Amino acid sequence: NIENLSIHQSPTEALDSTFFHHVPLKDYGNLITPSNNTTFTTNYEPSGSSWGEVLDEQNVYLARLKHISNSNNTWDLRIGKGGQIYSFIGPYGEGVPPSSKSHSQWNDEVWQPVSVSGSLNNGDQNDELKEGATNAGLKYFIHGAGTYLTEGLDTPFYSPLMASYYNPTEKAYYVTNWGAQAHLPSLFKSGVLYTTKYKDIGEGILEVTYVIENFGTDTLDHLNIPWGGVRSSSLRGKFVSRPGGDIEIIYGQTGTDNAGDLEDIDATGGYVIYAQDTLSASSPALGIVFGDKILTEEFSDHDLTRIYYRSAQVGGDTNPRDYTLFTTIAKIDVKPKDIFYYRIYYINGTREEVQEKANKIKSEVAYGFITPTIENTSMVTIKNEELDDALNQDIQLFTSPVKGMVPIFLMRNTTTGKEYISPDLYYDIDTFPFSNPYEEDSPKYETYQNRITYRQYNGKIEYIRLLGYASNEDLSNEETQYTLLDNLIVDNTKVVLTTEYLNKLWVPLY
Amino acid sequence: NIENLSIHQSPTEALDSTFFHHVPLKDYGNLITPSNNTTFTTNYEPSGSSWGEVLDEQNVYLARLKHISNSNNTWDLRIGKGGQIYSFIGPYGEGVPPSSKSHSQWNDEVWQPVSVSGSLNNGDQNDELKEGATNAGLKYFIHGAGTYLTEGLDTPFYSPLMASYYNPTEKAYYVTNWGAQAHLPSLFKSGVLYTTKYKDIGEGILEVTYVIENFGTDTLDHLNIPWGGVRSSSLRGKFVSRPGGDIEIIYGQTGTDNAGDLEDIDATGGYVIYAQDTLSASSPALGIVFGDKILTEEFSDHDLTRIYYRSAQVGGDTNPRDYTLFTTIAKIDVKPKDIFYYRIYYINGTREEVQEKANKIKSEVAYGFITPTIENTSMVTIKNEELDDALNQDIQLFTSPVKGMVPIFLMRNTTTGKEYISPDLYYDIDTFPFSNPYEEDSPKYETYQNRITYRQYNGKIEYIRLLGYASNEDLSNEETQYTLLDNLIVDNTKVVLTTEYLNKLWVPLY
Repeated sequence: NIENLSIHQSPTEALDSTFFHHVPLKDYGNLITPSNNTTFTTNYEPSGSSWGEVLDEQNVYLARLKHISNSNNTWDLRIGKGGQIYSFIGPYGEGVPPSSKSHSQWNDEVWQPVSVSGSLNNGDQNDELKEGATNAGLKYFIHGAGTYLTEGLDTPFYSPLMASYYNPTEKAYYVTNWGAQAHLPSLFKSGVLYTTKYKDIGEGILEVTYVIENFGTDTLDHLNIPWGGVRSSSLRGKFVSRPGGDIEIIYGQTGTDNAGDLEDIDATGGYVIYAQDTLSASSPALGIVFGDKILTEEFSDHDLTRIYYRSAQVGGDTNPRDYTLFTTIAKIDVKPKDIFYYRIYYINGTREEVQEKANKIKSEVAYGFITPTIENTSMVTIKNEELDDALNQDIQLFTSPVKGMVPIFLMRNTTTGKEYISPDLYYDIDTFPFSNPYEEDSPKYETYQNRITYRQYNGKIEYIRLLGYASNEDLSNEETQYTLLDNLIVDNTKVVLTTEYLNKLWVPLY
Repeated sequence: NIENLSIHQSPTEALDSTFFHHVPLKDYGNLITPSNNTTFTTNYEPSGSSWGEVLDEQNVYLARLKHISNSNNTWDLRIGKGGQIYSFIGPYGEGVPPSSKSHSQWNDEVWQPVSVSGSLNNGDQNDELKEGATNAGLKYFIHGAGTYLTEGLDTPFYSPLMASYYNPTEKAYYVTNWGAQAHLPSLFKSGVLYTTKYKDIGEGILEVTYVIENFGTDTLDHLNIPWGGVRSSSLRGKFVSRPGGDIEIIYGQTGTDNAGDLEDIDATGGYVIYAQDTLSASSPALGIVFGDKILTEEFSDHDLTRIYYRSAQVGGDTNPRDYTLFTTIAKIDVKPKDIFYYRIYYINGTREEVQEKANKIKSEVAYGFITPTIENTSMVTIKNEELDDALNQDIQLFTSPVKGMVPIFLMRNTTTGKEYISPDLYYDIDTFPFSNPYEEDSPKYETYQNRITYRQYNGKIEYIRLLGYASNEDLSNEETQYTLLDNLIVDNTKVVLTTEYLNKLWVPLY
């Protein structure tokens, strides 16, 4: 019952079943009629949609999940290498924007979790800076999808897929990706794993559970869960729900002195609908359901202050960006070792169909914190032989993020061919002095003295997979002895514990 | 206001009135304290007690606190250079053992806090080591009082006094000392400040708060709070309290297959009593009150597993050691940046007076963790002129250990006379490679490879005082901007930031 995990089981094989035991599972009883026809594949099956001119779908495609139904409620979902929704075809056609900017390649206007550390983010524009300087790297946005471009980077660093699993009985695809600081070269590490569950629950409804796992040392306090939006030319009409289940046209459009619509979710009916136009209840539509409850009492230990939505067509009707942004935002603390989740729904149908399904399902949204127990967590064995006998035994790792345990990753130096395992995602990663963009007289000047940037995106190191978690404490009991992983290492070039991880990690003793 | 702190204000002056704001001030619901019955002095006033034959009380004396009362409740407390109680005279005469062993000079059988890192401590004797090897330095015990001797060291390194303060309205003497690894030459740094408050609360009761401030990188998980005990020839009768308030003679004596009495504190009534004999309720006595509550649920985040006492006469009635050990032991984690305290009481009177007073006061014992806030913390100015203009401005430091802030120490090279300030207590300290005492095939061999010992006791450097704390983060607001201390240094021989402290310490910018 401790299965072997081969280190070269690629996450793309979608076999990592035990790595998702901690994702909440929703039982609908007889509320929803399940799907009788769902396909899933990782074979390359491109959308045929129109994209920004430099883009090639082979660079982003990961998987395709399709709900095969009637003409109104069929939907066709394509997941990218960052675990993001980069293409989503419904009765209105392609609903994901084209990614018209050459430097933003399916990493911004795509459906994805995003998280911000407000204490560290700096959104200063370039006219706050000294002459000739730029604001590169100052912002702290960890994108689920991946990075913007930078010099020498021709396509994005998509958030590396670290594990994945397709459950054919459940009709659910699970992905875990290491989220990427989007603004390159970043001043900051990412200590966020994004786990997302995509499930065909029937009736044209897609159930998506966004999990944000903070294994780093920063506090995230601004969550886009999700960030995304729609292709404006496919879905030009914008509607918000109201308490009681009616819908109202909304008009928010970004421009001078206008950031669009913004309201707390308890001012809504739990959802928005984008439709081909605003003229007909039969117009093809996409609904996004985020619920209508802000449970400030229950989450007061995490300072949940509000949950709100934004909606805005970006610019005018001919903007080549062809993007209407939408986001659900949670203002809540996700501290180191916290794991937050939020379950939302995407619905495909006519506007009338979507409104009825959204009124029915919005009560089923939930969010909260996940704390897996050891007793409910599987283990896997990593074979010493596959690590070139770098240990004096095989080792066992947990496959759920029990509070405080430390993820262990398989990485490869692409120039030397050396493969190794480490908790340290930044071991041997290129860093460089940061060019302080501020004048000496700026209040912000001292913040950016003696800083470095991290170049983990530059291809020298490839991130292969998550192998499991090592306990941060001695779990010795009457059944099993534990010892420090340090005591087992024969070849510290293959099992790499850098200074901050010395004498901290425990595994069963053979 | 931000007062000046002269770098020539010796801690021995007992004037450091703002360095103790973080010590819990106990407010009593029923106890009434007198205000005309306490003396304090740092004038050399020796005890006249009999000590080990090589000892000179001038080498240990720091200060004297005396409670003026009747013949039963008068007590006379002498604090040593390490902040320890080295002499404690009551109705039974001298209560502290003589320190009969030449290598243990008021550093063991004295009342003191002691802390152990179980992760690092190794108590192996020479029998476990290779032929010619020694176990010197393998143990990890940070004594409040000071070090044992070693070849080349004629009197101890007493834990350097960093700050002290007598408040004549409160009748309380506060010391802060830098605890010493007692087993020399040590493999380990000390990252512990011990702050102890000695407060006369009247009628023979002395209130003592032991504060353990972990500013290092180890985890302490075995705390003697206190370690100490009594002079057996003065206090030969040993009693433990029981739930309900009665007392019982105990018999624990060290010897073959016997380490004395050991019980969880909730098996007691909250105290022990040592008395001149066991024959009469009028016998002169010393009570030590440690409480009877083990709050495992409340402290579950700190892994409080047990609190227990030990008591043992060391050897037979004619042992020249003339020592009955006593200690309260807390098994709890004090992690890096934690500050733990435990308040206990010493009571001087007849046995029956001590029992009555202890039954009443045992409910006032408490322990916990301290997290000082900026709002409750004072600041001081260190004058650039006093540092030979080594900076380009005067600097301000905090006088409480707000979590994460870095203490700054004044130190002196005894060869050159040069004084300097640094957070690095081991700057310029002589180190020597550690001879691995284990055979190559021992499971402990790798642990002791590539190790050094620290000779901070060798007289090269003298530790003068704690000047305050620098913030570990930028505290800039609308009024005062903060800068890196690095930016202010003109003479890096007088203000010393070594590699691990570069670009980390923030102070107000002038």
